[PDB]
Amino acid sequence: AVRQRVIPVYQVNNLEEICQLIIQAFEAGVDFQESADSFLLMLCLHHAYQGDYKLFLESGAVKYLEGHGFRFEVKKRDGVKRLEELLPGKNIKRTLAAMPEANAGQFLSFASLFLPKLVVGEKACLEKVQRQIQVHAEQGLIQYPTAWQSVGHMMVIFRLMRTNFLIKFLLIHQGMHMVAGHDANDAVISNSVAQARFSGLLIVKTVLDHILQVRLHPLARTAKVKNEVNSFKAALSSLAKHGEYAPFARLLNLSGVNNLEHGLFPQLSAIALGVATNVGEQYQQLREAATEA
Repeated sequence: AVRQRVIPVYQVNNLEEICQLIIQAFEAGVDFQESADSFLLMLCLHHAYQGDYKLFLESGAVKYLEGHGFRFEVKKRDGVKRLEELLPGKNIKRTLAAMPEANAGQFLSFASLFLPKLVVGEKACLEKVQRQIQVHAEQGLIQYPTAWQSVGHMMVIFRLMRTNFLIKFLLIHQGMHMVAGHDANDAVISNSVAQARFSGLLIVKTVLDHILQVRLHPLARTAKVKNEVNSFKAALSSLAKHGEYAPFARLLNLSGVNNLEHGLFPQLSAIALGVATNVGEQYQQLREAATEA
């Protein structure tokens, strides 16, 4: 973890125009490889920071990433009219060269719809997106282009979200840190991020909600389940290190999250099921209940 992930930050006077090209390319499923991060960042820069590079670079998003394995490199690029001109191989330039209804905010809010069920699989995730689109449409909150509501387009964005850390991180951060009087796209993003809390971490949510009482639920005090309580406590201690991102650890593939796999805790899960029918703070609460047992 000594070596950093380096992300070029392309500074253009063209940003809205370049974002339209970026959106067009992602829709066509262009495989940007190592450059995808840089182009997704530019969308976030335009939408969340009103194109203000200085404020983006001193933002809490960037401060966190710089402290956790990333380095950002500003490259000033005057006179760019085509994405090809920002590419730092062979076939991507051809694809972009062949390039002949929305905006960056819309692209990002649509992408955020994939967060709540991303880790559950394509079928479940796409069904969730379709239902959410109809909810937002009925509340009059947002409407997406005709082209984006095909199963085919959703499969493209699903794969983009599944594989790209930075866009998930920036959406999640945005969802927790909006500027006053936020717009419809930000409302959708913040809603998506709220829905995504503890996605892929069912055992954490349910243990903290149903087994925590503070003491452990009486069924979680037996010596038979003591191995599971100890294992959970250790795993939760490590999760708490991720601070406000802990509920999203499975979404963001953060360290130590494999230790919280559901299957690793059958006895606690069974207890939680019987009952039902920040993270740093709750770890301290769990520490307290455990010690008492």
